Amino acid sequence: NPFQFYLTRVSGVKPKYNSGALHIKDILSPLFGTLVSSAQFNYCFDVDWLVKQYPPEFRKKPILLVHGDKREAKAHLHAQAKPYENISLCQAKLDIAFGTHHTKMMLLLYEEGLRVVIHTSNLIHADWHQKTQGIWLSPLYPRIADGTHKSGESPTHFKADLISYLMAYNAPSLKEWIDVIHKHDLSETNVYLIGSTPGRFQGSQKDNWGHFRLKKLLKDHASSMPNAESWPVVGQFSSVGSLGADESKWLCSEFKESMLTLGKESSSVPLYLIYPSVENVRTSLEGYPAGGSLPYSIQTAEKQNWLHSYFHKWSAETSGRSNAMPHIKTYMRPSPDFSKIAWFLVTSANLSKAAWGALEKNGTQLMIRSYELGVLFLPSAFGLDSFKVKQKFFAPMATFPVPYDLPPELYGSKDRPWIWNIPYVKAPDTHGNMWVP
Ligand SMILES: O=C(O)c1ccc(C(=O)O)c(C(=O)O)c1
Repeated sequence: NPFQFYLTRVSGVKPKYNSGALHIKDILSPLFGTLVSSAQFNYCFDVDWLVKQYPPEFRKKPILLVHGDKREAKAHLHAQAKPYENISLCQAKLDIAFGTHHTKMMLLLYEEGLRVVIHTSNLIHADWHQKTQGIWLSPLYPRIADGTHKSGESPTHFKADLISYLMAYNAPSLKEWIDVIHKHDLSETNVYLIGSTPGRFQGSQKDNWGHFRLKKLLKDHASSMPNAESWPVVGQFSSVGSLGADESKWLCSEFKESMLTLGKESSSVPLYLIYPSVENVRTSLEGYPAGGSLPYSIQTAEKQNWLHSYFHKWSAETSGRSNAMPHIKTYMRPSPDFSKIAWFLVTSANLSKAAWGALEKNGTQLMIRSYELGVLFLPSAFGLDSFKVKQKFFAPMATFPVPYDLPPELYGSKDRPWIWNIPYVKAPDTHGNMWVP
């Protein structure tokens, strides 16, 4: 696994499909480092559960929970953490309406160094039980000797970019973690950071975040190939926001335009969107309750039925996870026969303007509502022109482990996208139940 891209363990699949997977207890194990302190960035927390995932000998080390909760939600989280004297909270500012703190990241400070984990799972039991989730594990970063002056920077600029992401919170508890990062050597990092932070960005700052950040990296660090117009774009997500009355409002005009960038010079590129059908959810390991974590509302969906003609079923025989509903989000650029990919992104970002940004003020300002974070795998960062797609996820080794099946399979005429707040009472799920919200 030279890309250090992992799936979470899934209860109920055969051992061959969990052999190279990671549970949260594995990540926090003493085998990964001797914990001194940690920060848990996330959206939803079960604090009693979370502390039990740390090894007993590490359960009293300081923990910082970075969240976006307000009002009664914030009070509930404080009450959850109150019994644990070692747990501090950091409330991420959300000064733009309808924004969220979605970023999922662990900062793990050890006696031996520092590790960064960027992943897709909430800190609750159900997100690690029977879902398809993604994890990127950084190398163990050694500390820079006191008195030594070196950058500790990687060719992908990951150290400066992670510090920049953290500086946008303007938070004292995160300045402490910025100072920790400054003291470590991150030069071995071979991924690019793609973050979103709330704000309105113009000028140079426009390229710092969201889909303009992706565009800039693809312009600077990928190459266009002949017949590039035939290389599809694939997006794969667990929720969809309001994208507008037709595809030209945002999806195909600025989102797809950023995703199809390759190289510096200057559309019929196919766009495949992967999102679970009702049948995918009904026959899943969890049954209909998996749809609680696929929060596409009827109010949103009924305004954009044009979108569903882009939708393809969830299928993941390659990793034994066709019945483990996706909470991972991924985006990638495969070749016309899906045998190679020009790049791969794993991220918290769903298919929404809130997460990726939407242009404002006559195309001069990028407005983002939410916090998001992911990592981009580019062939150039590995001395390659493209990645070969791995045929079996858990089976050279410059081959990238794409976790679901290619080519994606279009919905059938009877399929419908999972919509969480309407009832399904025609056919029961794998546990014998209907869905009545
Ligand atoms: O659309 C929503 O309301 C929503 C809220 C929270 C999350 C999350 O897990 O952090 C997600 C998701 O990632 O699917 C979606």
